[PDB]
Amino acid sequence: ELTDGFHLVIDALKLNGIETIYNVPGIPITDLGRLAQAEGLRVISFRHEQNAGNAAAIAGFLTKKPGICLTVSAPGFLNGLTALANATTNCFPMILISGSSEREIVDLQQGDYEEMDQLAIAKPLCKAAFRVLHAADIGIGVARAIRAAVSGRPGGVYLDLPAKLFSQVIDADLGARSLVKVIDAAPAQLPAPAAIARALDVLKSAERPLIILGKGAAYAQADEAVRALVEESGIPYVPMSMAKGLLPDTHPLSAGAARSTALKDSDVVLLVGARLNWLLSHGKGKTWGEPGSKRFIQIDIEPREMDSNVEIVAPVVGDIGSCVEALLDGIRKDWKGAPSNWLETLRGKREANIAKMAPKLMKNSSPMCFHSALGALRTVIKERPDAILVNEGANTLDLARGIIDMYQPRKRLDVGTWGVMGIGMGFAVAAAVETGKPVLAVEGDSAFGFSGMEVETICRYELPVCIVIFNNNGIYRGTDTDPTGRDPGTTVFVKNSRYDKMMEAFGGVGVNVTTPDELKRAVDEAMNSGKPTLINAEIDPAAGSE
Amino acid sequence: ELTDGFHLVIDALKLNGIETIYNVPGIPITDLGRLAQAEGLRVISFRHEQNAGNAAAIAGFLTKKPGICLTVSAPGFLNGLTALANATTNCFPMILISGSSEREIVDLQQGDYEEMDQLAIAKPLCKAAFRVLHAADIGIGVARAIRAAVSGRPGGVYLDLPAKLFSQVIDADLGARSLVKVIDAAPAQLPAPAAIARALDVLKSAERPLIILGKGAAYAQADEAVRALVEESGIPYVPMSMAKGLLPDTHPLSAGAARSTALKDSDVVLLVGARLNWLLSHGKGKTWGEPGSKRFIQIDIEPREMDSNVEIVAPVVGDIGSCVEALLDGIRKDWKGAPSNWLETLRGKREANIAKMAPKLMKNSSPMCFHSALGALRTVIKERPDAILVNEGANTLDLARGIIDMYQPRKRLDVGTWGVMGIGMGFAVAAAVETGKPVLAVEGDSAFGFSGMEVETICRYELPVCIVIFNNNGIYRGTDTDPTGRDPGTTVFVKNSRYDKMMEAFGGVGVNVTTPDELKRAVDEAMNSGKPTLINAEIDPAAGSE
Amino acid sequence: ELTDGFHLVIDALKLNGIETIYNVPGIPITDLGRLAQAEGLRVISFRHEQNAGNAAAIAGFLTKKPGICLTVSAPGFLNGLTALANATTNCFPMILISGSSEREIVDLQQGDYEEMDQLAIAKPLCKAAFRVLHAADIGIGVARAIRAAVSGRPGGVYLDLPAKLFSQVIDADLGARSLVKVIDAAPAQLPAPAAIARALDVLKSAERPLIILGKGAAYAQADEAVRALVEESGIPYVPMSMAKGLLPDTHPLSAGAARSTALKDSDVVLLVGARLNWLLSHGKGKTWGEPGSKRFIQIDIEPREMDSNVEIVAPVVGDIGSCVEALLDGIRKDWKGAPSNWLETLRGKREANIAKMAPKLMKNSSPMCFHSALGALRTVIKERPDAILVNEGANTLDLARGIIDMYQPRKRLDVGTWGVMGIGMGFAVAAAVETGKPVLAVEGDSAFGFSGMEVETICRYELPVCIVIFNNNGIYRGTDTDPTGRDPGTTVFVKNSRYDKMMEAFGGVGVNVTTPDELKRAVDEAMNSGKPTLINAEIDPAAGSE
Ligand SMILES: Nc1ncnc2c1ncn2[C@@H]1O[C@H](COP(=O)(O)OP(=O)(O)O)[C@@H](O)[C@H]1O
Ligand SMILES: Nc1ncnc2c1ncn2[C@@H]1O[C@H](COP(=O)(O)OP(=O)(O)O)[C@@H](O)[C@H]1O
Ligand SMILES: Nc1ncnc2c1ncn2[C@@H]1O[C@H](COP(=O)(O)OP(=O)(O)O)[C@@H](O)[C@H]1O
Ligand SMILES: Cc1ncc(C[n+]2csc(CCOP(=O)(O)OP(=O)(O)O)c2C)c(N)n1
Ligand SMILES: Cc1ncc(C[n+]2csc(CCOP(=O)(O)OP(=O)(O)O)c2C)c(N)n1
Ligand SMILES: Cc1ncc(C[n+]2csc(CCOP(=O)(O)OP(=O)(O)O)c2C)c(N)n1
Ligand SMILES: [Mg+2]
Ligand SMILES: [Mg+2]
Ligand SMILES: [Mg+2]
Repeated sequence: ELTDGFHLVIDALKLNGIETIYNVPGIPITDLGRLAQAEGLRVISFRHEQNAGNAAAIAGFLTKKPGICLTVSAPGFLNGLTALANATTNCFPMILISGSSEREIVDLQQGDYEEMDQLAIAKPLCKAAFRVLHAADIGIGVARAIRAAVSGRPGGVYLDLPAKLFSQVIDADLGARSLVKVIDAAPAQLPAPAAIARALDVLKSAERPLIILGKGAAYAQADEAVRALVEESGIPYVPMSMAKGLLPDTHPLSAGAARSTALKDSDVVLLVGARLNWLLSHGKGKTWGEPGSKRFIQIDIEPREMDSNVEIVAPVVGDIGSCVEALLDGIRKDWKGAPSNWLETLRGKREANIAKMAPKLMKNSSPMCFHSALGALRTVIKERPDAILVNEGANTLDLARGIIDMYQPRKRLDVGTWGVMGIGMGFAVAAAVETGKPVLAVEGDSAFGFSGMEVETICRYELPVCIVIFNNNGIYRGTDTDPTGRDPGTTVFVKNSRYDKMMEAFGGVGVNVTTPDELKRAVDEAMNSGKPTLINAEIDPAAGSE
Repeated sequence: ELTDGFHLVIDALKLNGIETIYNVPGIPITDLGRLAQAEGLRVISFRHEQNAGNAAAIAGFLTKKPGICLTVSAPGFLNGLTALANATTNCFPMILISGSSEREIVDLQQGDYEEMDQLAIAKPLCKAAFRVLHAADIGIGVARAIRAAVSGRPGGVYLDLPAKLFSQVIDADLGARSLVKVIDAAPAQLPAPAAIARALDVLKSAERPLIILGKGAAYAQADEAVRALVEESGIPYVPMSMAKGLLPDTHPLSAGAARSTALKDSDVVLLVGARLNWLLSHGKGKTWGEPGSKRFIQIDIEPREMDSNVEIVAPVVGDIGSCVEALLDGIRKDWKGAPSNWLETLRGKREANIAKMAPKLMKNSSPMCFHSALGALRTVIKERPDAILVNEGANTLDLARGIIDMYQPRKRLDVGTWGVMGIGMGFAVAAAVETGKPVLAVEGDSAFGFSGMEVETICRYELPVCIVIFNNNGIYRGTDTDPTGRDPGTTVFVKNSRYDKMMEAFGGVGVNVTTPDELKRAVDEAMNSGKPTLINAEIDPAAGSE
Repeated sequence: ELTDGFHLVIDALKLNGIETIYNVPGIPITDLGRLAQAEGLRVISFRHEQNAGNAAAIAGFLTKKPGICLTVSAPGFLNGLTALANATTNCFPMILISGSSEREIVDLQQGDYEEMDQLAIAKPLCKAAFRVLHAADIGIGVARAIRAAVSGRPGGVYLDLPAKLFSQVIDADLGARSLVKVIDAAPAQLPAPAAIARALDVLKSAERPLIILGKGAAYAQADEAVRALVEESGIPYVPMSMAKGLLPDTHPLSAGAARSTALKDSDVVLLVGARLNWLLSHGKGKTWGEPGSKRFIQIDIEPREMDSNVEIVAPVVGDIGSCVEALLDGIRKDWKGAPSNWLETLRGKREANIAKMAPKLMKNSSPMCFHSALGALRTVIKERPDAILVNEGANTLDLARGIIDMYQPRKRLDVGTWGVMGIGMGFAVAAAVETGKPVLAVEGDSAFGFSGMEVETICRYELPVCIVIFNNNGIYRGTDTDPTGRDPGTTVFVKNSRYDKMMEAFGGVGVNVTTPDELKRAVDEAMNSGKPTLINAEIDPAAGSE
């Protein structure tokens, strides 16, 4: 009996638990995707590889298994590579699998069809990259790519399959023996007791301790241990954007609504899978109070992240589950409690800030402003705490992050570390496919334009996605003009563009709403029915910042 | 009070325990090296940066602290980068620090003095690379370089210091607060009990178990735990080249002299800091018996090393110290012992091969052969078990590895994973500088030519190095000729070259020997006196392999 | 009849005029070098690939045909790559040919012998790179490499030959038809008449015109046209270092001895194969007088060199031969003459500077200084105007460049654009091999250490090289000390090292000299006899600058 490279690739993926392939067909991988579908894998075909890649990336975040993006050679590979780079930047496990052309023609730069040394091009832009020349090495190649994607700091891996590989024929028994079911692809890594003891001694010296939960903490799926660490220590916490919901955002220990005071006045800060990068002002400047006022404890699987920005006095290296559980054990044995004055200081700021926002969510101005629209969507998420929220834009992003409380972990998927516009539709597809939950995508109209053709994809697979476009006719605002009076302003779109009518062009439901009540009712009907829906919400073009 | 970039660099290195800088002076780092020496660091200046880089590399292997190599820009940086890449390949911790030119001129490719984007050029060839533009970030830049060099799988890191950096002046108190004394640069990483349990179950099922000790196990400096694992399990072991001496090479559990049988007939193999790369035939082929006859347990800090070549049924990820002690604990609690007939099989094969070799060591040919010369040096090392052996060549390498038993760990420094000719004199310098031990460098005459100029360096610092050149007039052999009769053959050197005269050029002792007894007496005199010595040993040009 | 990869490689090289291979043997190219020698090519084997690479680089400068450097994989390839990058920086045609390992193992990063994707690693560091997978494409691969090396701006090209290539067998007639004898490898490129007209108009407007001859003009081998352009226009000229001797350095139109005045006070400058890089202060600052005082005409084959640093009002793009001849034809038809007052100004400045230098050449100090030693060697070169001068160091370089007049083109080979220490012995080998001329290598003692082992290569091939080491015991000077009193100073060597004894080690002539008369006598004897000779010249350790 004989097998070929086509079947070995699919067999290796199936053996290792891959159930979905995100892709765009074409030479030389169309028949690979057809075979994947015939062998029971779900194959999702997109309108652009970048969106297939974004889907695979967030599938990795949601599941701790590498999402698979399959593309053609050079131009399609480059489209996927952009998403793979973003996956690496965000620590999402993902494998970009791409066909490539004739090795000897490419090696001589003779102008092959879609010629590119895709292995060499990918390496500066992703965590690891491999190329498989022989059918008998497909099993090990897939194993190397899975291990690179999910171990250590997870990230994007490139796997290059030359067209010639797929049609190679080898003995079927030799083939099956060549496959590898990876054992312990993402091993636990436990910290040394001395590192835990040092972290505990710093934490116990704190007068104003603070926990910061990053999306690495959400990714780790150690929800019970993270919640117990916060609740049994009594230490207030601030969630980063995609750690919202790991503990309910309304939790009594959250200082999220008092973030400025917590960051400025704390003295010991425990970072749980959160980098001191631009989102935390690099641990420097007035955001963190006076220089010398902060000691940092940091839990991270990547030892090289310690001392990346400022001195880390108590580095704790290992997987978050192991590290949090070791810390929690120590707190259970010896911990005085968190200082009461500090908690009361933060509770007062939290209540004052919430009270200041509260009237803004109720103001019923016409045109609808960002606050009143998002006040309605806040209620949707409270009523549907298992729904997934996709969110991108500028005002649409920053205001939604502050106003919409999340209640369950890994339900908020947004622009991430690189602040990428364009993840929305790819993320919505993967969220619906991987979780089976309803998806609410809250999109700026500029952000939506980077991936908006994928609404046809959403319709084609009848995915339960409700898209809300905050249509303010522009980037940030819709009011800029050309001072020469000849063209539109550089930051505007066609006024009152009807994105809902675009959705209807592919058979989805389109709604045009102009009030918070209309928005609420339309979202409710979409999420109750599961029908692909796009709601075009008129937002005041002068509202928001900038 | 004010400080400057010059002083901040030296302060940051001193703060983190750097005591030695290997370098070659020149613009823009001559004054940096002078200040290091003025501030009490030992500064070793070489004749070529590649040798200064090799010294730093093996200094990292010997100490588990990054060896520091300091170079000028573009051409000197490239010389050091070749050694940094070799350090990375061998998992040796090392920091290449280079000056670079004017950022704005290099960025526009205008033809600066020694113009090169050294940061961009280094990244494909080493583990990590950083460039420091502002004096206040020197402390963090040094901290990042240190952590990347020694954590995880150790390797070579590039630290780029533009010439303008050194002259920047900042407040001395701000300068001091910006320095970082790295906490736990190389953290312990402990494996999960489930992974150890899996490995123990495989090991207990073995009828013919084998331990392979790689140079990762030697580097880890967990000597007592590694020896206890071998001795208390009773499992025979094979040491890779630079793991020789971790346990005495004459240890009764060593199957090193029955290596071929041990690899072929074992059923369970425990790899301890050793890769299934070309040195172990990729775990494939006749070296390892019949396909499917082997189950591998592998201990390694790098999770991505698992399944690199063949399926690893029991991966154990962590630092070697933590993992071998966890295994040892499990063996102590439940171990039936290694099967006796397996040890008997290997012991018989070991004694038979040692006997086959014994007559070759005493046969006193004329001219001297490799075996009889190396028989004298075997005795030297047996009599001086704390001396360091540097070794490179072809016959001179492979025959010395088999004939010269090592008795203490980390005393054998050789060509390593890339089989590099050229590490000899650099390794000898760092060995002598770092340890204070006598050094015996056993060098092929071709191998020696790659770094031979550094005998002046050895003389200049009065280092206790005894160099033995196995002078067979060529690469592998001295007999090849030009079939056209016009030139020397491509693989020979000047016949009867007297490298001892080259040593005397720099005030060292130079000796010419023709017999094993003359060799033994000359080596004894050199190593007793500690004077820099080069012994030119006349070896039969027709002796050896090839 | 059948042929193989080994033979096709040698056949392709022979077909295109390759007569010499510089190399270091080893797997997988030892048998390739043997076959080359058996088929009549001269094969020069070095002690380190970087020196073989330097030889190939200057062979390209000397001959306008790519020098061939042949190396093993990863570590030897990296050594050669450093010289290939330097060739690219200096615009020297060169091909680095390296063996590489098993493509499928390297592509999976499984740890092949000397594993490296050398194609991908080479590309950021040279002009072009190709890899040849199939024997039938060897002919085209060699054609591609030759064309890339010598066309456009010449430079270094990497040609990768996997080990499996050499033993492929194909039909001998197919093999013969697959070979390519390159037609017009370095085509002439003629400038548009309108660019020449523009340049002539600027030149005719000049009150103080100046020609600058760079080593591109020397490389071009348009000697008669360049000399005619200078002599028939009557415009004074300044030669860059390796354009010295294109016209005799004593030529009445040379302003080389009045360089500062020529650059500062000229108004129109004609660059002929010379970049406004660091060697010409980027066309900025006080070197060039007041801002706005200069108009540049530039002749270069590389259109992208125009406006690299400052605005070029008359760019002329093409090969120097064609462009100089087109300028010359314009001058012959209509030219008023260079203003004779400007020539008078430069003549007076030249005569004053030479008179200020004359006493220092005759000052018979003890110990010998740089000036009195170089005064002797100035006379040597005057008496031997066909000899080749290799020169490197700091004081030994800068003072020799000023003091030693060259009389014939392409006789001065030095550190070049990157200021590399280490080109000396490789350049000397290639000069002697390619030209058959006597070679005088004037070497700093620090500079010599970077390639000094190759004196054995010089002896092995009995090359007419006379090496003079300016032994001042250190870098720039020999007087620096360790302020802690523990070690030698960072910039010194063993005091009164006898490098001449190192030459005796390999059967060459060693001489120690202390006065200019002893030096002159020793050089005369060495260059008269053609015997490989190294003269150790004692230089005052406090003389010179820096
Ligand atoms: N399973 C894990 N265990 C430990 N650390 C992890 C794990 N997964 C990701 N990380 C770390 O979590 C961090 C996430 O940082 P960031 O992406 O900056 O989160 P946010 O943007 O929420 O701050 C990264 O440093 C990554 O190494
Ligand atoms: N402290 C350590 N703990 C665990 N593994 C280590 C440690 N230091 C190095 N290693 C691993 O040891 C291995 C060395 O393998 P190799 O260099 O191939 O040794 P040899 O050449 O002797 O087989 C590498 O896989 C490296 O990741
Ligand atoms: N045959 C040629 N015809 C025209 N320009 C050439 C030719 N060969 C080299 N060049 C140019 O000559 C210049 C040499 O510049 P440089 O190397 O800076 O010379 P120097 O260092 O003497 O100034 C380069 O710009 C290169 O493109
Ligand atoms: C790929 C990419 N391109 C451009 C940007 C810059 N950018 C930041 S926010 C934004 C759009 C903001 O407008 P919108 O989504 O309509 O949100 P609004 O503020 O109007 O609610 C853009 C284009 C980006 N982050 N990513
Ligand atoms: C940098 C580098 N260049 C070339 C080689 C190829 N090579 C392998 S062994 C060797 C020298 C073997 O000759 P020698 O050192 O004299 O040992 P012998 O067998 O003669 O005792 C060389 C050049 C290499 N491994 N590394
Ligand atoms: C590869 C490389 N490394 C380092 C340097 C820095 N450098 C510039 S000149 C010089 C040596 C100067 O000393 P020497 O050759 O003895 O000449 P001297 O002034 O003493 O005559 C060095 C090492 C360089 N140019 N290239
Ligand atoms: Mg908008
Ligand atoms: Mg030899
Ligand atoms: Mg000197």
